[PDB]
Amino acid sequence: IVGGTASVRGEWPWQVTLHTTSPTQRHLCGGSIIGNQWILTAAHCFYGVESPKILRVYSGILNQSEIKEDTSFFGVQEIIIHDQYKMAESGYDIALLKLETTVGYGDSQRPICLPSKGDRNVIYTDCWVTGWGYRKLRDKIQNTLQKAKIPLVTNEECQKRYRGHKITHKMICAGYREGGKDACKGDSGGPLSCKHNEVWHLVGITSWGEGCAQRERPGVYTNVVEYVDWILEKTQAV
Ligand SMILES: NC[C@H]1CC[C@H](C(=O)N[C@@H](Cc2ccccc2)c2cc(-c3ccc4c(N)[nH]nc4c3)ccn2)CC1
Repeated sequence: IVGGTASVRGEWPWQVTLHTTSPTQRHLCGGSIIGNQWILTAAHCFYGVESPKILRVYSGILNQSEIKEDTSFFGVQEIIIHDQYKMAESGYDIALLKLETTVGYGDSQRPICLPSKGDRNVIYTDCWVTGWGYRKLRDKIQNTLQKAKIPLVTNEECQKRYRGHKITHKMICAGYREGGKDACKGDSGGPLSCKHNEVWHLVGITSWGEGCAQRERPGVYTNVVEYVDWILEKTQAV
């Protein structure tokens, strides 16, 4: 996160750190708990990934330093990538991780609500992008979970900022015209959370952008509302 502040423990209980084991253990991506055996993340996160055996999901973490060899985690049973996915810039940048065990809900880990069909028309005024990603173009993964309040941008406005790209209604953008506050390297897969009528909704998944926090280059996110049916198709299969 560029231009953010340390989060308080338990502020974003849906937020997870998705670690890889190959070649060495390190944070790979963010993700959001959406069900007791489900993590919603970005599909691009799995570019390297040949098997889910190398993944580890950590829930209820504020600081990366809390993760050691004895720290409990959730294994990944299955990686479900949207079948129309080619690349982050083209869309369909959505993936589900089916966990090997059930997440026990508590004050340190619980699910975030998906947006509603009727809520495609609602105006979100209180949106936050969270993660352990970089604070500048070239740094390292942060220890403490960072947060930043970002305004949502229209598709027409986002499309003007991304000449040569096609910004679909399946993407949502967030950013300040002047920049200064944005998601950065290591924040992808994580949530774009918006509070509406005292309840938090998963509005977007951190996907791509031209650099970090640059003037007139908003962060591009998977528009979760456009994928509710696909999430239910995958999570509610008979
Ligand atoms: N302003 C908009 C914003 C949107 C989000 C975007 C983003 O986060 N993209 C991801 C895409 C990706 C590529 C490969 C695997 C997963 C995700 C990314 C992550 C990292 C990365 C990850 C872990 C690291 C580690 N452990 N040390 N260094 C690490 C660096 C480097 C480069 N790109 C940046 C721009």
